[PDB]
Amino acid sequence: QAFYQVSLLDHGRSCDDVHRSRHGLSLQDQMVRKAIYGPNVISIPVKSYPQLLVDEALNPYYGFQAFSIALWLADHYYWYALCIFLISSISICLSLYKTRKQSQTLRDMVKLSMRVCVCRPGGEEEWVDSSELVPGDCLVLPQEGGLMPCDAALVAGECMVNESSLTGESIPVLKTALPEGLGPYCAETHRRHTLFCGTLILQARAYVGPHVLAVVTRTGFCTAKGGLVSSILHPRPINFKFYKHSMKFVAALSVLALLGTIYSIFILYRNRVPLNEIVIRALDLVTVVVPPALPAAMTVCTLYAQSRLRRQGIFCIHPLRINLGGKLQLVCFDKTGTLTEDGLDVMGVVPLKGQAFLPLVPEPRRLPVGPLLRALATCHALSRLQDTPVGDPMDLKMVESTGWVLEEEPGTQVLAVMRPPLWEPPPVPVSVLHRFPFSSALQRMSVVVAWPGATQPEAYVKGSPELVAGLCNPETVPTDFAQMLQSYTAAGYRVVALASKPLPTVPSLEAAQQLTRDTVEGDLSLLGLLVMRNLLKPQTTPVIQALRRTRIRAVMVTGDNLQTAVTVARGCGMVAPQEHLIIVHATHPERGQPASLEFLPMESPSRHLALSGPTFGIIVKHFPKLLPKVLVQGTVFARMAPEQKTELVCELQKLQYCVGMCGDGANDCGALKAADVGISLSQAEASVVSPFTSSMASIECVPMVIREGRCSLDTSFSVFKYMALYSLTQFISVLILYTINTNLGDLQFLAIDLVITTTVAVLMSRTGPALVLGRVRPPGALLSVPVLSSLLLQMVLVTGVQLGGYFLTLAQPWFVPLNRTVAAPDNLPNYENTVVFSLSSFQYLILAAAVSKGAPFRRPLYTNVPFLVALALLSSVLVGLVLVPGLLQGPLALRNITDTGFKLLLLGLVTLNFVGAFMLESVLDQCLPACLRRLRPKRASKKRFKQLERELAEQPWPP
Ligand SMILES: Nc1ncnc2c1ncn2[C@@H]1O[C@H](COP(=O)(O)OP(=O)(O)O)[C@@H](O)[C@H]1O
Ligand SMILES: *[C@@H]1O[C@H](CO)[C@@H](O)[C@H](O)[C@H]1NC(C)=O
Ligand code: ALF
Ligand SMILES: [Mg+2]
Repeated sequence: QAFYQVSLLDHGRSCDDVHRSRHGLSLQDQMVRKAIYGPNVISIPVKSYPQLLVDEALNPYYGFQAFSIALWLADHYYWYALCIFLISSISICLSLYKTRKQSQTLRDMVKLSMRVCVCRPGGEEEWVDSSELVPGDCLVLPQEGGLMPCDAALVAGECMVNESSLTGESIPVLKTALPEGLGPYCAETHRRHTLFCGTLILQARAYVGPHVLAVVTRTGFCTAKGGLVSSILHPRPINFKFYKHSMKFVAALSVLALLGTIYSIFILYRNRVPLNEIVIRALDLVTVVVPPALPAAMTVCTLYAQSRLRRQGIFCIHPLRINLGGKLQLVCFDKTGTLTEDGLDVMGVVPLKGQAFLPLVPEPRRLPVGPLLRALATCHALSRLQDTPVGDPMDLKMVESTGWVLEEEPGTQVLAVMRPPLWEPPPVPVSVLHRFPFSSALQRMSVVVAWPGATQPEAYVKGSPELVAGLCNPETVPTDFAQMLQSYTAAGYRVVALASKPLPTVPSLEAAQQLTRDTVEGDLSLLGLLVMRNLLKPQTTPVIQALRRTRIRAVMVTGDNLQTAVTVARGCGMVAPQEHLIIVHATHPERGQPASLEFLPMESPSRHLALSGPTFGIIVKHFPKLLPKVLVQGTVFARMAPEQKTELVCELQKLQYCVGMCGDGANDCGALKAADVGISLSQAEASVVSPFTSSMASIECVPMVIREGRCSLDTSFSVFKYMALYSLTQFISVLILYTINTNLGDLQFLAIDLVITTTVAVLMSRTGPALVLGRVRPPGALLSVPVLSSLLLQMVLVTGVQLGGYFLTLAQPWFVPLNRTVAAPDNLPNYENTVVFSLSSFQYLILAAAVSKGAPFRRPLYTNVPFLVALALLSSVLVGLVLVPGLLQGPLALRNITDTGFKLLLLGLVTLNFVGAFMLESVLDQCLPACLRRLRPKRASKKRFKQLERELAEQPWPP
């Protein structure tokens, strides 16, 4: 009767229900469920070519150009129509290629199919089906190096999986068996028992089970790998798109087009040409005003920039966003693997005798056998790859520091057995009973471990110092724990605290392993603090100094302790030594206490604010009026959960800041997607994780993403402004002829539009970006006073030389007057056509050189090379033709002029116009300040960030 969403069908499923779904029906249920859900295939439509063309041809311009071709054919200027078709043909081919390439990349990612082993309710079938996989299907996963087709909760056993594409996470991720329960929660809601579509399985092992077996949850390409590709198809728009502002500027040109048309009507009525004939002249005037090569030129800008970035390594999707790059005002960054260096030496461990802390051991090897050694060795979730161990750089560096070595493949629920170094001045090899994974939000990991001693099993928890110390029973927790940790965090050593609890369970029993994560991480005794050292990436310190110099503010958003983040921030130059940092702190509103905000300064040898994640939580919920003041003044947001990073992005965006994100981790995945320009620095090739994936592991990417964006925005504005200048230059030329004896050209028009303008337009879009990122932001409105001024003033100079030419031509003593008695197509030679075309031809080229204006955002024009050769070549051909048309006289329909003097006068006028155009654009750059000061002495931006800044300047936060 009424359709129900697949999510709505399977939203309330119990923990038990996922186990109920396991060993699902072989065929009848499969078929009906598969029919209801639909086939498990990516929904990218496949088009041979002509299938695309019909859809592609529906664009409104294409209709107008088709009408124009017919109109020009009716006028019998076949040649101009021959060009007008050909330029549209180039436009459609390039648009087709652009569209085809954009789909092809996405389609190539999702073009994967492989034979799958599927479990029957009383069966275990092998390689039976893949694309037809049942929505609730249970399958046995491959042993090693196996891509997972569907998002499936793991019912039994443990899996090691590479999720690099899905989460931006290169490091191997542990997967564990789901626990059946009366409560219903989704596998995604667990966010760990689920195995995600399109993720490689490094290894798969069942300690107790015969093999690893998983039950499919959300599937059919509409979730995970496809859910994100599906996002890339029909993508989210950008608000207040600059094309609207250009469309307003087109209306200013529309007034000129109407004014021209009425001028023509009066001239034609005065001329007394047939009314039927005058309509064709009016129609030609309107069609000429439309530029044929603009629609192609807009595509070629983007395609060249994608080309420029692909070579730099910054692999891009949604190429429209490259311009958005140009406008970004703040760039958010992450601490570890981006601002700092991935991989960290263990700078020893600190042990505690009783309540008191003992002095730090430089090398973890030289320590007594007991809890801390075992915890340091066993806490990690490292697995053994072919002749090697694979894990998180921190956990890997820790175990190598201990000197204990992981045992290989060769009880029941016993895994990752840890072999001792077997050097003595007890070896007691130790085996893990239960593994708990590490979640960024959760901020800790835990293990249950047993030994041949066969005592009560001991649970070891390695986590963030504050949370672990808080979780520990306050018996062992030292009085000065905070102050002692403050030494290590202030130094800039990433610190993880280890806590041990003796657990009263039966050792080496599978059943005994089953336990509540909270119950294992409940009552705890603080054991020691690890002192990991992460060092700043060499290039980070430079890029941040440039981004601060441009006045694009850099905010730091991190899950690590506030003092370490402050040390990294003070190091990079987020906060310079001259600048002052305030630590906003908040007390929770609860019992008899209301919410309290306390601001305490920090002093080290622009009023920068550093806020812990929890303080920001209280500020957003219980101080909404203050949030604008802190988010426009906050530089080092720290101890932030993955969800909190998205909130900073969203609140900074609602304040009208254009955000950017350059994180390299699973924690940032949310923030990267939400942010305007999102960059994932550790990924290889194109990925769905971020809009602007990089393959360089540095912040050196971020300047390049801005620098190219500003170039693309200036190229878009230059190509638009040159296309307007050409059309008005054509309008003036065709009109000067329309008044004067009702004449035009055919082969001449093909030559100008097809060779002079289309070649220059495509070739002017490959100049490339400026060397250094600049203070001045690229101009963002096409309908601006400088742009409008520049175009209008230049067209006056175009007309001046053009009219001057005609006056000089008529004034020439040898000059023979025209006919003004026969139709424009019939009068194949006209003495005026020769002069007007010959003067105008060169000026069409000159406009591009003046328009280029390559300095703040783009490199000098000469550096282009293919443009510069074409400009010179076409100029040389035109110089050659104007001096001696020879053979080309006949095709050009040129009236041969023997006199050298008038040709030199004509060359002089073009040179004068050229000098004029260059002088006018240089004058325009110099004149802007005087104009701006007089037009507006002072102004206030509607955007909230610029006002809140100005308010804070007038009255600061309480000092
Ligand atoms: N493998 C781990 N097991 C337990 N705790 C960890 C582990 N790695 C990091 N931590 C701690 O938990 C915090 C949360 O990490 P995360 O949010 O991913 O940020 P980051 O890794 O940048 O510090 C870390 O800052 C650190 O204190
Ligand atoms: C110009 O063209 C006309 C055709 O109308 C023809 O008589 C002769 O070639 C020239 N003379 C005049 C009448 O303008
Ligand atoms: F490594 Al982070 F936020 F600093 F993920
Ligand atoms: Mg990270």
